[PDB]
Amino acid sequence: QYSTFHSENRDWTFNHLTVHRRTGAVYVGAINRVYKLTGNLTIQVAHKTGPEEDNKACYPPLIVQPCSEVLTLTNNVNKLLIIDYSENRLLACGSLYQGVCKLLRLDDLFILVEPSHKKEHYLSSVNKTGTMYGVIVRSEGEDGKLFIGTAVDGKQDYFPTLSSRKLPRDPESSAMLDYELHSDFVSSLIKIPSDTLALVSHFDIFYIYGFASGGFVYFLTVQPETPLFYTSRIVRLCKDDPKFHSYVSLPFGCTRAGVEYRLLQAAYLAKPGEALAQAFNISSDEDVLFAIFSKGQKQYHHPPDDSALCAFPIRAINLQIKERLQSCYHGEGNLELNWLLGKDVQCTKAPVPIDDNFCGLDINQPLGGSTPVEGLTLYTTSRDRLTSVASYVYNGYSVVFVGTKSGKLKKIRADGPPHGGVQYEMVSVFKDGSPILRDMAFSINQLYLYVMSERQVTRVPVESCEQYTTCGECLSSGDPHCGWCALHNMCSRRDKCQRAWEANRFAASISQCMSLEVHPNSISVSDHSRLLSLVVNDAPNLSEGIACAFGNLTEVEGQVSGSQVICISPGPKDVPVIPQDWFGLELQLRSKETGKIFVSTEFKFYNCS
Ligand SMILES: *[C@@H]1O[C@H](CO)[C@@H](O)[C@H](O)[C@H]1NC(C)=O
Ligand SMILES: *[C@@H]1O[C@H](CO)[C@@H](O)[C@H](O)[C@H]1NC(C)=O
Ligand SMILES: *[C@@H]1O[C@H](CO)[C@@H](O)[C@H](O)[C@H]1NC(C)=O
Ligand SMILES: *[C@@H]1O[C@H](CO)[C@@H](O)[C@H](O)[C@H]1NC(C)=O
Repeated sequence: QYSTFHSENRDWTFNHLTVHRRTGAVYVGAINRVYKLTGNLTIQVAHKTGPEEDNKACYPPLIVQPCSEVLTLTNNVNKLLIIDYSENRLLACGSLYQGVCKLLRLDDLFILVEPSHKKEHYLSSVNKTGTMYGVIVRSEGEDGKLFIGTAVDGKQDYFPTLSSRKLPRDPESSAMLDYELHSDFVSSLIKIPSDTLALVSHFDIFYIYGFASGGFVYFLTVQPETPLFYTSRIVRLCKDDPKFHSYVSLPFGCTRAGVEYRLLQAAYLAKPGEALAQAFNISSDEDVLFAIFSKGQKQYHHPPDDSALCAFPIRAINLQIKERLQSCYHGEGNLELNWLLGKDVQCTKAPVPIDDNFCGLDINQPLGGSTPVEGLTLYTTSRDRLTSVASYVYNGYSVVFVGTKSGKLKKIRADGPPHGGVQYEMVSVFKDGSPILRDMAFSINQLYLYVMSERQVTRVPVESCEQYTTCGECLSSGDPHCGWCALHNMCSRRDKCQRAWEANRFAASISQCMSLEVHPNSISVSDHSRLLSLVVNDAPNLSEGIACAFGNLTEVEGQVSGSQVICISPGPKDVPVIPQDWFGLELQLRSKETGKIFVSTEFKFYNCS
């Protein structure tokens, strides 16, 4: 019974989702709509973005200059949704009018500005989802910039495939969304060459994901392989490089057991957790890129189910790039980036020191490479295709959530070789079997993960430990969230277990589970009302009081001293009725501190007659 929000319309489908880290406001980008919802997915405001009359042939767009073309009522696909944290704004870009963007207030989604007066304010007319990504970069003191990667719809001269645009703090800035750098010969953008479009029909580059880490930004792309096959790549730029000389692009993927997964589907940047940090030999607070790959390099449009979850430490990505740079600056081989260069170009040997933070020169760039960056494969399936990924760290454990094509959400505990991570739970989110989309986001305290299909957004609890009804089940579940709350007789998070910090109140390994011993273990029916001496192993304080329940029969107050409890057998009018020569029962202790029955052990009655 998860909180959920449905699309208002079978055709106004959901595209993107983001959650404000501080307010917990949920923003959903959808066709013709941007929604602001509460934590439990109740609408507080909905901004309408379409439909509107339009035509892709109107360039510049209708909103800028008159157009003679026949117009058609057109749906506005949300292509970009990013929170501009320092400025309390939401960036929302659609497919209408050659892809202008809006800046919206976070509180009421009211429009701040909609840049439309320059040609670079038109991001792209592509109206398919999952082909564009952006990353905002702004340090304290800096005005701000926005890196955008996008498919260009074969309009290579209208729209850069990747570029940097100004994103000033002042919404009214006369420079809003201009190119960071524009010169006759040098600008802060990459254009797809006509040559490449000529070589490959409907060639385009799809931007699956993007993130900032350290001094760089990273974009993850899929595109047709220039002489079908696709290549998934990591693209890196220095954060401060208006000339784009730092451009480096390397293929990536992963393998396991003769199977190659080289077709990128989804990705998410997070911390490693202790196991992965060890495996990668990095520090706990260093970044790791988690990714979903489909089998092979073919069939981009119709992937098989065979897919994998893979992890790439940012450190290894940077290292392999630095070494590529050093090899190239030593004069070895060529730049190897045919799609962008249009020919083989030799690496230039030059007396230039390359450090971790090398930001390029006008030689040896843009830089490519044929050797893939290999990730650590964590999990594979051949059954239900993996479609999404999010991850965080709980108590030093990496918990990776992976959505599927049939609306399942897998919960995977990560560790390195041998053969980790491990799926400890799978949950059905969408009963109609709809694919889970790429965008997932956590609530403010990582209590929930918000997950979306085309027609639904659902708030999914990160854990449901209480589904485990014994200490044994609880602590053998594999779920890093779950421990056994001793006195409340329940499986929960440490933080959900009152006085968990007190001795033996919270069990974190199957070993700490309480056991009960009775002395003696059995009595004769003719021996009613006898004093039994009980011992509770691994007990917390019981001095608050203990009652003794002999099954459904009686319940008496017990005598407490440390972890020992004295209780009196039931009287003659309560001694059970033997079938057999013996009648079994369950002697249970009740905590007066909590009111809950929390342990029991078998107790026997007999009749030697
Ligand atoms: C969700 O939040 C709203 C606040 O507007 C509240 O009225 C509603 O009861 C909540 N829904 C739940 C948790 O059932
Ligand atoms: C999206 O744009 C394409 C242009 O190639 C068009 O053919 C298609 O009908 C559009 N789909 C909509 C209206 O969402
Ligand atoms: C792991 O890192 C440490 C320093 O951080 C280094 O000494 C060691 O060589 C590395 N482990 C390997 C590669 O065996
Ligand atoms: C014991 O009592 C329980 C409910 O307290 C009842 O369901 C059960 O039938 C009883 N067992 C007997 C009478 O043996």
